[PDB]
Amino acid sequence: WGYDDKNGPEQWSKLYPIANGNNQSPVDIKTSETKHDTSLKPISVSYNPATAKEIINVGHSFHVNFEDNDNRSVLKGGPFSDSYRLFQFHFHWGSTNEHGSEHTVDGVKYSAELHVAHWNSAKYSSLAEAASKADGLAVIGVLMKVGEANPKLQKVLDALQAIKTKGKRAPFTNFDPSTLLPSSLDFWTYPGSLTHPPLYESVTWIICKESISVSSEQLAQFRSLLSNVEGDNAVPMQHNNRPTQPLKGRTVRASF
Amino acid sequence: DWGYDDKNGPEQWSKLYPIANGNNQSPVDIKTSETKHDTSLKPISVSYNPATAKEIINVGHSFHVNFEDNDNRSVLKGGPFSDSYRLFQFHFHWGSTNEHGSEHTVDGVKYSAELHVAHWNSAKYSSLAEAASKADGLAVIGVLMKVGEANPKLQKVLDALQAIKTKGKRAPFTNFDPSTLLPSSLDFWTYPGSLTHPPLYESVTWIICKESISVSSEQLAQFRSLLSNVEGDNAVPMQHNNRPTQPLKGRTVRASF
Ligand SMILES: [O][B]1([O])O[C][C]C2=[C][C]=[C][C]=C21
Ligand SMILES: [O][B]1([O])O[C][C]C2=[C][C]=[C][C]=C21
Ligand code: NA
Ligand SMILES: [Zn+2]
Ligand SMILES: [Zn+2]
Repeated sequence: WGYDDKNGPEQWSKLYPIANGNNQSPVDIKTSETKHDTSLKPISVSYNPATAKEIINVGHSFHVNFEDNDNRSVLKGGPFSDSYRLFQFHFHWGSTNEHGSEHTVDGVKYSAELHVAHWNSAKYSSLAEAASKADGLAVIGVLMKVGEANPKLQKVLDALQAIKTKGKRAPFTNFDPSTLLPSSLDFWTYPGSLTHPPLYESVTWIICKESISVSSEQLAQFRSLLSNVEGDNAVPMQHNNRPTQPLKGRTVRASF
Repeated sequence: DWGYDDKNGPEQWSKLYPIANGNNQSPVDIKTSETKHDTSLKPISVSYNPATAKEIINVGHSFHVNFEDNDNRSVLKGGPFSDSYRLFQFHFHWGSTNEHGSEHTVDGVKYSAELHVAHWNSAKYSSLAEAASKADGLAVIGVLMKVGEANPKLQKVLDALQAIKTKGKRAPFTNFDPSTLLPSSLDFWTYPGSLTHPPLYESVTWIICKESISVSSEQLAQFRSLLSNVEGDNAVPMQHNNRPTQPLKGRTVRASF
């Protein structure tokens, strides 16, 4: 699977029939159809920068992984009773500034999207166990709007020259990704899925109402990553965003 | 104005620069069966002062490394020249794939990239501006670059590119001797030709090295990740900047070897 014409989102259903499921992500958030929910607590993130481990080129994207052996780095509050343990963050982007986000708001496409992903360590003992469970994953999505350079992205962008080609990985330490989140954590939540294979319907989404910035040139740094292995013909990672999927009667709730 | 796109690319240059259809246009294919050995060709000697290195700049279609050219600290002599020529710049050309990015070809074989090391005649002229339109004004060493092992001599140049990502950005670039980029052997071909992009002046004595240098697939990708756009506009990678070979129109390619 990938994002090419032949292996791309429109074709994922042949290998992963859940792609046509009732809880697929991302979605278009229509603000006229959201339900304000008075029981939603504020989101609480508490991340320890010592849990930052490694950055990896996974061919379609890059991942920044965290040590997830204990509760040093946790998400709480919002719609959750359980504590969720941070394991990774990554981005999605598009071939031009016009699109690149996965979630849209009232049909508006942003230039990129940050996913901060967590697993339910109250109910499950590993990511592997949690990743297929309806209540297994909690993911913060942050819409990235093209504009001013975002200096919080700096350590991340500076690391990419060490993982230019598929499979390269390097230590990535002493970093607290709550520094990438917007000032307001007002949010939408809905029950959904991973946005690429295996597309498990295991994600409670937390979509920030406030965007964060990214420059045209910062997005070019993402797009200059290579999907090919070292020594092969360079194939830039031009995009990795999935189109929005049908709500199929799910309700998007607002904290605000 | 002019570029390497279908709209404004080399096949369209003759509209704005009629000399593009001239008798001394570059690059050319070197057919080794038709080269003539000329006993009058001395060895090339380059003596470059690494304190003449000045600035690296994104020029929209390419990037240039510029040298102070106020005196003759950094000079090319020998080969077909009586005069010393003063170093002013080096730059590269590359292609959209590893299969064809050089400008000059040898027996029809296209290399992955090409280095140009450019010099102006400071014996006869007082400035680059004066020298540039003159038949005897410029001397340019071309080196063919063959995709394979990473070339560590390219390191300081490729490390500098993050400071000049968009059109018009520039940064200091100091203490560099570009003779470190040349092959070990300086056996060469020479022919009278032109600048390979506008304004296409027929002012260049070409020195094409017989020996190639290395470059990796990832090093070429670093060139292609430079942006042709100005800061703040949608990123447009510099995918290629190599002109096709032009007719010899009776010129002779002479061999030093
Ligand atoms: O974009 B993704 O497929 O859905 C969001 C959650 C997640 C977590 C880790 C890797 C990938 C994904
Ligand atoms: O590729 B070019 O147009 O012909 C080579 C010589 C030269 C020198 C400086 C800038 C450009 C060029
Ligand atoms: Na000789
Ligand atoms: Zn994601
Ligand atoms: Zn050139």
